[PDB]
Parts: sequence; structure tokens; C-alpha cells
Amino acid sequence: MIVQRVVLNSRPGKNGNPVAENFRMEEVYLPDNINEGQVQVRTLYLSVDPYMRCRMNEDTGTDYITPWQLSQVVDGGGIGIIEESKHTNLTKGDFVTSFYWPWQTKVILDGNSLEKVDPQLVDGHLSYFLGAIGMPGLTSLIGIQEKGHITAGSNKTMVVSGAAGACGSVAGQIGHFLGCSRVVGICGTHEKCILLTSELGFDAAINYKKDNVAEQLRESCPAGVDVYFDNVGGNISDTVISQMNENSHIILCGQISQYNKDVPYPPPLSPAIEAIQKERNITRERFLVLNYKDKFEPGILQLSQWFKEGKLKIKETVINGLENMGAAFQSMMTGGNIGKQIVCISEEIS
Ligand SMILES: NC(=O)C1=CN([C@@H]2O[C@H](COP(=O)(O)OP(=O)(O)OC[C@H]3O[C@@H](n4cnc5c(N)ncnc54)[C@H](OP(=O)(O)O)[C@@H]3O)[C@@H](O)[C@H]2O)C=CC1
Ligand SMILES: NC(=O)c1cccnc1
Repeated sequence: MIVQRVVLNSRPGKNGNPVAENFRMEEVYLPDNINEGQVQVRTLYLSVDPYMRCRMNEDTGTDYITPWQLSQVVDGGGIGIIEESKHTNLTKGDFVTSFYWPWQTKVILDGNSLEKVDPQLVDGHLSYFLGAIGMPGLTSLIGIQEKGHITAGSNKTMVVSGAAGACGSVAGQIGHFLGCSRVVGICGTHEKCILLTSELGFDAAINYKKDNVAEQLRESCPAGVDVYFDNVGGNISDTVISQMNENSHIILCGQISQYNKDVPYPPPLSPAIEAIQKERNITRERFLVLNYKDKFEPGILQLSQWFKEGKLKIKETVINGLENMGAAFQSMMTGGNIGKQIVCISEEIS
């Protein structure tokens, strides 16, 4: 009846950097009391995501995300299997997900807060529902469709920052699926650069820690940049914007280089860069995937189809054990992941 759970131990501060120690794992007893409409689930996988950085602050800065509470269990995207149900629409063995899954090994939840998933959409890789066939992938798809202005055969050049992460590795491929002739990725390591061009189909890759970014954009985007799928903001984006074309579009996915600072989101561009934006009529609007829930079902089917068609390559990085949730979040925030960071909590499904 003993389970492990992760609680928020301390807050780093809006200007601080997150560390594994901000999280603490403890044991609690799960009273075997399952009531009408509740189910008991065994957690299989949990996600860690950049937005969780905002939940670590007392104030998140937006109505759509609530702050985590000190000493209370943390929660986020999760996938699990139902071990017992007293909910009339859920059965033992069903696989389910929630965007508010407690970081705990076994949980008793209200069946109405869960969504039953279909394994065949992901060829049995349930963790994909937390990534490419889930919110990150929907964010890339919907962001490109809504903000990218790409048409088949316009021969536009797309640059993707955070290119080897969950949203960015998916965004680059979709840019090719939908019409961009050239897709260039910017990422933090040599190893990621290699994967971008050798496996994910990117035309070129730029390592921002070791290359002269401006020099490499000029060499790999000889015609300028028409669409920038921005995951990072900061200096990298100032550089990309510098080479963006008239009437180009920034899909403002996120600005992770700024998440450990108290600047409101999204940060403004500096005077000189905003001047370029205004002179060249570059569009930079906010994009929040939660504003498009009505596009979710068909987005998931589209992402699933591309995957089943052999076109979309889905990458993930796995860390094991609930005791490593904190380290996994810290690792993903600092570049340890290729693709979607996932934490495997259990494989027990019988
Ligand atoms: N608009 C929306 O609704 C949504 C937005 N997002 C946003 O998309 C972005 C990517 O999210 P996601 O794909 O889940 O996570 P990723 O898998 O991309 O993981 C984060 C990556 O960010 C990179 N990074 C971290 N710090 C910096 C830094 N200081 N400068 C440059 N790159 C950095 C790291 O890779 P590297 O080694 O290359 O530095 C790291 O692996 C985030 O900004 C997130 O907020 C996600 C979902 C929805
Ligand atoms: N900005 C983000 O990364 C984000 C992700 C999911 C929900 N809200 C915000």
C-alpha cells in the first residue's frame, strides 16, 4: 500500500536556475479506498517539460498554468494503466493519460480526469502520447499551420531553434512535409547536429555553442530566412531575426533561454532587433497550443499518420525511476535530451 511520490521541496526563485534538489521524493500510504467513479492506476511514464519551469514559481504569469505548491505532490503529463476501476466507462488494463498526472507510482484518481488512449496510434509506444503524438507535436503542427504561412512549393527557408528537442525535431520535419525547401536547425551540441542531418532530414545544422551562428546562417540559408520556429529566444533569435526576409514569420513557440529570468513572457526584442522586425514587416505573435484544443484530435491523427507512413521520425530520451524526476527535469532544461525527455516509472502491465 506503499507508494513513492515527488513533491516540490523549494522554489528556485523567478531569477534562479532549477536543480534536482528543488524536488523531493517521499513515501506515502495509499488507502485502499476506491470509490464510485474512481480508478487506481499504475504510472508508466511521466513527462518533464520546459513550461514546468513556470510552475516552479509562486506566480506563473498566466491564467492557463497554475503554480505548484510547496510540500505538495507535483503533477504533469503522464501515461498509465488502470489496475482497478469503479468507473463505468473505464476497465482494468485500459491505458490512460492526463495532463495533471501526479508524480507518484500508483494513484487513485477520478475516472473523469483521465482520457483513455489508443495504443495502435503509436504502435504501442505509449510515451509518444507525451511527445510527437501529443502536446509537443501538436504545438509544432498547429503552430506551423497557424503562424508559419507555408504553402507547398513556395520554396521557403525555415530555421528551427532548439532543433533537436521535442518540438523542434518535429517542427523541422513538418516544415519539409508542408512545403519548405530548406530547413536549418540550431542546437547545443555536436552530437545533436549530427542527428539533425543524418536522421531527421534537416538540410543543415548549427551548433550555437561552437559555431559562429551568423556566419553559418549565411552559408546554410543563402536566400535568407522566411520562417523561424523559435523555441529559445535570447541572442540566438536576435541573430536569426537579423537574417529574416521581408514579410517573414516567427512561429513563437517558446523562449527557453529566458525561462530562468523574471522578464514577462514573451520578452521584447531589443531596440535594434525590433527595428529590423518593424522595417521588414516580420510577424511575431504569441502562440499557445492550449488556445487550439479543437484542433487536437485531427492533429493527433495527422501526426500518427505521418509516423505510420514512415515519414515522421520520433526521437526521445529516457531516464528511469521516479526518484530521477528532478534530475530529468534539470537535464532536459540544460540540454541532456535528444527529442522528447521521458521518465520511465514502470513497465509492469500484467
Ligand atoms: N507555445 C506552446 O504552447 C508550447 C511551447 N513550448 C516551448 O517549446 C520550447 C521547446 O519545448 P520542448 O520541445 O518541450 O523541450 P525540448 O525538448 O526542446 O527541451 C529543451 C531544450 O532547450 C534547449 N535549451 C535549454 N536552455 C537553452 C538556452 N539557454 N539557450 C538555447 N537553447 C536552450 C536544450 O537543447 P540544446 O542542447 O540545443 O540547448 C534543451 O534540450 C520551449 O520554449 C517550450 O516552452 C512547448 C509546448 C507548447
Ligand atoms: N509555454 C509552454 O511551453 C506551454 C506548454 C503547455 C501549456 N502552456 C504553456
